[PDB]
Amino acid sequence: PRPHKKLKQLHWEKLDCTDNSIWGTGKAEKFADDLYEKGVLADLEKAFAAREIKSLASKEFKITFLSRDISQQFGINLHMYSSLSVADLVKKILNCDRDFLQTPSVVEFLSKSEIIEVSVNLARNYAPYSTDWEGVRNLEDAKPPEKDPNDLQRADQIYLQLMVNLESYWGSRMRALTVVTSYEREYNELLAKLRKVDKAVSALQESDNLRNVFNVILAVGNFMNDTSKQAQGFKLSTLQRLTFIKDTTNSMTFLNYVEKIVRLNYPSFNDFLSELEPVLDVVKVSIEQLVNDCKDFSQSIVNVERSVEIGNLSDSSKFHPLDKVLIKTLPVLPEARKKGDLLEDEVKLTIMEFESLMHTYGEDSGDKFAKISFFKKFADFINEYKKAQAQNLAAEEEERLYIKHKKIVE
Amino acid sequence: PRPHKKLKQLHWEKLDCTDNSIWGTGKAEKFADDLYEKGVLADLEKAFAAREIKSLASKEFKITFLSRDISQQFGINLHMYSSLSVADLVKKILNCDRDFLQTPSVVEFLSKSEIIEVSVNLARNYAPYSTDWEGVRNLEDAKPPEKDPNDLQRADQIYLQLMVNLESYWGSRMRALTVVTSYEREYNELLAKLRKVDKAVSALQESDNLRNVFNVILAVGNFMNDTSKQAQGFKLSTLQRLTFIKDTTNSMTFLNYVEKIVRLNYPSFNDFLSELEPVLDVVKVSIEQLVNDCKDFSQSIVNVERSVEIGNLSDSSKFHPLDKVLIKTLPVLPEARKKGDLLEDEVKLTIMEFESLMHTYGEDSGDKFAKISFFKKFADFINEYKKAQAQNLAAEEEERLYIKHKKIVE
Repeated sequence: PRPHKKLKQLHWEKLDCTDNSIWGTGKAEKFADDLYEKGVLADLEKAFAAREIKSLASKEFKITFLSRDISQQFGINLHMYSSLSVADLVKKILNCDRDFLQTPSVVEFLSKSEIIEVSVNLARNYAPYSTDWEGVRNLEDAKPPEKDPNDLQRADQIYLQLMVNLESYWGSRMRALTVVTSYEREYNELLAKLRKVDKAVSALQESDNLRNVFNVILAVGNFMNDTSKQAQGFKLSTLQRLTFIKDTTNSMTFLNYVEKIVRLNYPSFNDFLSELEPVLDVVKVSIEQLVNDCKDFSQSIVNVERSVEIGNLSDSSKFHPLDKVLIKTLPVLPEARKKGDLLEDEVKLTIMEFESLMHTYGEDSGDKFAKISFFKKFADFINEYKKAQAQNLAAEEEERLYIKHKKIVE
Repeated sequence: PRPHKKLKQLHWEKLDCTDNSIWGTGKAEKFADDLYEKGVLADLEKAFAAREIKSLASKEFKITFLSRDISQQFGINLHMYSSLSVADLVKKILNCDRDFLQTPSVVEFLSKSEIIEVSVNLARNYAPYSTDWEGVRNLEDAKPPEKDPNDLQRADQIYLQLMVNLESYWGSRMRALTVVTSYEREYNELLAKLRKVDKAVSALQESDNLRNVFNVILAVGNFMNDTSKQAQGFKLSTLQRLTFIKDTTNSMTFLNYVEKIVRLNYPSFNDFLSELEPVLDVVKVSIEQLVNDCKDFSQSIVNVERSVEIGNLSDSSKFHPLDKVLIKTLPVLPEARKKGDLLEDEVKLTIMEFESLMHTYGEDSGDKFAKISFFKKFADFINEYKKAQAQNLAAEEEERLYIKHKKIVE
């Protein structure tokens, strides 16, 4: 069954070929005809029909449906292109021009959720100005204007031409492009932020000075404890609590002693304060986070790949005739995935080392708590010492300028 | 080497028996003696010694080191026990008394991070009033008061007696207890919130009415489209866009037609609005979240188990003589893990069904986007109809009270 004249064409996404669904039955016909015979259908032959002449006649208006909020961001985030025309601008993006890709401010923007997310409402309004492109290989071929976007502001015109007509894959277009111009950095940033953990590990690992100080502390300890607490060693918890027991004058704490009881007798040890340098350089790094930042770095690539292979980028016809996303991603992905793995190891490696070091000091390793605070406990203690020592360097040159002065007076 | 008198005992966590660490060497001795011969050690024999008489003499003061903020929460969150004495209160918790466990307000509180987390500082201050318990089986045996907590406020006294002396395992004591009195609920809440997804699934699954309406829509569609868009079916995206094409009077949209073109000819279909009831009852449920809420429900148990087996609850001596955490958990855990699995399946099952239904309607299933919005798209459309129909029920009784009235006037 067919009408007789030009009717309003319906813009929809069909299932290319009848799949394993609710389709196939054929009731699509047992109905089509059934509605034509009963005439009802015929009604629709009317009530729905094409339009004609109306030309331009620049209303003198200009509209916008966007939050005044949004409308603002497009003029801001996209100012360096104020000089270009909407038409000549979408061209700048669709083609993925050098200056565009090298500008994060933009990519980040063209990708913000709140900018792509399109309300049922918002869509409805534009519909009359939209376009399909799905099944369109050239710009001159897409004819259906439906109305005219020039009757919209630069803002809306953009928003439409992009997050609207290409809603079919925008998010996923950008979600890739973001990576296509990033992994490199993301990698480096990540990797370096990773080197800085091994270093901090190595130090603790190979630096007997510390180990020594520890025994000295152990030694003293055993002594200072009654006939029973004959300890073979202590857990790290203890380092913080060395500044807990003060003398009798409440002037210097047990730690102060140690530091001196060390610099006075085996001053060859205090080289450790300069050896655990990195352990302080990276006590800031959330181990956990760093792990995940990577888990996600890799994951992020897996995704763009999937979308390229069987997702929203898997089908080319759907793209805007002038879109060049694939031609800018297909080549990169391997370079990326490559880094993806490279990094993946650096982790699984670094981590084990860390986990090992933990065991060495008796600290747990399966427990989350510990994993975080570990590095800290050392860094802390190191600062606890440093400070505690600068205090021992005063008392020396104090009962020095009083006993080198209680004599030149008697 | 040993001193000669009573020295200040050092509170530390030793490594029970020399392990695979930096301990064993024996330098703990090559130092101990070495410092005694050089006399230096001897010095420490002094500068550090016991105390004597000072008795009570209730200063008339009373101190607090806690943020005024914190101090507030203890009086609040713990008001129902205002009537009890600090001593008789810690007893109420350590023993895990019925009325205590059945009171979330409390458990939640005694477990807040910001309440357990103890600053280097905060610890130092209390140290003089603390206690060890590690290696203590009776309350009368723990003698070392070190000072006197009665010189502290109810607040601090609590905080000390608990998050302080039992810092060695508190968090992990509570982290369990929280579960010991929860999984039950957590389960039920979770499960029910899960039943509500299957129901919403089943409906979409077995309800031909919808399927029909869909074809009707397909039928009309094919017709309304030129000699080429011979579609076998459409993707869900389309449901929202049916309210996109309006007639010529811009009064009723393509959807309005459909609804009527349906209630007029096969009004046996509109039973679907009452059939996809649950699809609306649960369009609120974040599928993703719900999945994880469970992933975490199970995980939460794995944890308490680990901690019971080889963690901070693995060793009993470390607990306060009157603590009864294990005696209240060991028995429950299986009941829990049991639920853990039970639930675990309900999920892996429910999910597959959902994933299946998605495929049926041609919607993706690996993609995250879809998983979320799916249910919605249907629920939406259902509301799009409902509304759109109530509008068709006006135009009927409108061109009815005008043509049943344009006659009784001529």
